[PDB]
Amino acid sequence: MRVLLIAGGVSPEHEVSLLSAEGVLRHIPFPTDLAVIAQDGRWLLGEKALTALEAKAAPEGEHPFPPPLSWERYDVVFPLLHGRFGEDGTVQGFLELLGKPYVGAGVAASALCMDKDLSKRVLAQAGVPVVPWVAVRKGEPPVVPFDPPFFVKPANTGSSVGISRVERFQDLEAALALAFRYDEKAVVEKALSPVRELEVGVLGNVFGEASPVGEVRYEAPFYDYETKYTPGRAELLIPAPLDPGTQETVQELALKAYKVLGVRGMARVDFFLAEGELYLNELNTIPGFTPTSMYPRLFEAGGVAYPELLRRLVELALT
Amino acid sequence: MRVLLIAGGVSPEHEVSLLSAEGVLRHIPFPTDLAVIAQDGRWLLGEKALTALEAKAAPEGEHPFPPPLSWERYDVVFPLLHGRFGEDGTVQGFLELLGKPYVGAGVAASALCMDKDLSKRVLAQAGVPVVPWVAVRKGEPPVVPFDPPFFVKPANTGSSVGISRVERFQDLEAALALAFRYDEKAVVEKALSPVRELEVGVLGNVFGEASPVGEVRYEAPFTPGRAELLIPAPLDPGTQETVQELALKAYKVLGVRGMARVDFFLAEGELYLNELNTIPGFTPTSMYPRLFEAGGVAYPELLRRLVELALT
Repeated sequence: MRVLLIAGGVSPEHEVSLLSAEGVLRHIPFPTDLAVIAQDGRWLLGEKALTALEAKAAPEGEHPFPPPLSWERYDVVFPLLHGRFGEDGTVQGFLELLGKPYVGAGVAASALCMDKDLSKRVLAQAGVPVVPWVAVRKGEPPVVPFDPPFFVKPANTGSSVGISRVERFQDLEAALALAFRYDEKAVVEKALSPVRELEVGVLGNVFGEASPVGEVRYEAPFYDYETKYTPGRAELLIPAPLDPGTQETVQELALKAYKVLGVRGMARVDFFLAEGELYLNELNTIPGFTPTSMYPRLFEAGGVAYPELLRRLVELALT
Repeated sequence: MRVLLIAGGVSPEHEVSLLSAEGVLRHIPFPTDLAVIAQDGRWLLGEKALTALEAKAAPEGEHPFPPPLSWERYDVVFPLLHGRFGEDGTVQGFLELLGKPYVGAGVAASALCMDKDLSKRVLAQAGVPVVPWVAVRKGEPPVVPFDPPFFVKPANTGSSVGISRVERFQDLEAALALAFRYDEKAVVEKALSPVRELEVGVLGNVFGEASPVGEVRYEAPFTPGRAELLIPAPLDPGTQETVQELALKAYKVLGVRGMARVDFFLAEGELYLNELNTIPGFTPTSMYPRLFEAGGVAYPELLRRLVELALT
C-alpha cells in the first residue's frame, strides 16, 4: 500500500498545508511520497518536494500542471490542500478523471461545503439550524429580511478577507463592495452576540463517528508588568465545557449534516452557540493535521491516536 | 480567438456528443480544433480526432488522461461531453487547474445539477417546485411519504440506467437494489400522469435570458416513436412565463454560467422543475439550439455568444 500526499497550493493557506503534510509524513503508517504545489502553481516532486517542506514554503515549482507523476504507483491519494484548488472539488475532480481513490469529500460535497450560500440552503432544507442569512450577488440590489447587526462576507467557506460587521443599513453598500472584490457572491448573516465557537470532528463515509466537542476561545494580547508583551492566543478547550445535552446535540447535528451532504472521509464541523441555541456555521472537508490542529486533537481525546486516525482515513478512501 | 472543442466521452451519450460536435465545428465562428475522448477513456488529438468524428464513434483512444496537449494554444475550451466525466464538474475542475477559460457551468453548478438529491434540496428551499421525493442510501430503511406509482433511480447518475417505475409498494426493495448498482444513493420520485414535458433554454452567466418555451411529445411506438418538438410549446401566456421565470430563478440560485436546457413536468395545472442540463445537445435536431433560433438567435451567433461568455 503506497500513499501519495499532496500539499501546499496557491491559496493563502500554503504554509499551514505544508505544516500538516509534515505531521502526516511523520506518523502515517504506510509508505508515503510527497508532492508539493508551489505558490506559483507549478509542482515539485521527489526530493525537491521534501526540501520545500523543510523550508516551510515553496514559492516556485518546476512542473506546470498537470504534474508528470507516476499515479499508478499509488493506491490512494491524500490531498491536503485548503480552500481554492484544495477543498473546492477541483483537485477531487482531477483525481476522479485519473481514476485514483482519494481521502476526503468527493466533488459535489467539497464544492457545496465551500459555498456558504448553497450549503446553508441544503442544511436548512434538511432541518439543520443555521444562522438566518441571505445571499447577494454583485449588481443585485441587496434584500435583507432581518435588521443589523449582521456580517457580510464572500461566499467562499473559511475566507478571512472581505468580512465586515455592519450595524446600519447605510453601511451595507460599502461592506458589499469590499466583499465583492473577493467573490462575485456574498452572504449576509445575522450577527449573534455574544457567541461561543464549538468544533467537532467526524470520521467515516457518509455515516460517521463523532469526536468529542471542542471550543475555541480567544485571549487578547497585552503588556504584562513583568512579562512585558504577551501574545494573543486562540485556546482550544478539549473537551468543550458544555452540559451533556448541548454536547449531544452538536454531535448529532454534525453527524446529520455530514450525512445529508454526503461527506466521505473526514470533516471538522463548526458551530455557533448563543442564547442556548446551536447553529451550524461551516464544514471543513480538509482540516488541519498539525499537532496544534483541532481535528486530530479532538479525535485523540476520543481514543483515536494520530497514527490510527491517518490509517483509517486512508482505508476509508477505498471504502 | 482559438477554441478547443472536446467531444465523445465514456458515457452512453458518447455518440450524440460527436453528432453535436460535428454541428458546432461546422458553424462555430472561430478557428477551432477538436479533441476526442474515446469510450475507453483515452484521448484522440488532431487527425485521428477528425477521423473519429467522421466515424460517429471512437471505441478506443491513443492518449491516457491527461493527454500530452499544450493548452496554451487555446483561449477557450468547449467541453461538449454529457453525463459522467462530462456534466459532473470533473472535466471542469481539470480545466480550472489548467487555468483555462471554458464554456458552461463551473464545478459547483455542474456537480450539483447532476445530483438529483442535492439539487432538489436547493431548489425546494429556494421556492422552485420539484416533484415530491425522498433520497435513500444503500443500507438505510426507506421511508416514502407517498404511495406508488413512483420512480427509483440512482442519484448522481446522468444516465437512464438503474431506473425503475414502481407500482407495488412491495417492489421497492427490488428497484433500490438495481439503482444501488450505479450509486450508493438513489431517489424515489412520485410519478405524475398524465404529464407533459416542457423545456426552456437559458443563455448567460448567472443572470440569463430565457428562450421561447418548447414541448416534447412522443409518437406511438412502431421501437419508441419520434420525439416531436413543439416550438413554441402550446401554452397560455401565463404558464409560458412561469416556466421561464422559474428556469431563470433556478439558473441564478445554482449559479449556472454559460447555458442550460431546463426541463419541466406539467401535470394537472402544476409545474415541476425536473432537470437542469448544463451541456445540452447541438445537433440540427437538438431542442436547445432550435429553441434559441425561434427566439431570434441563429446557431452561429449562439455559438459565438457561448464562447464569449466563457471569458466573462
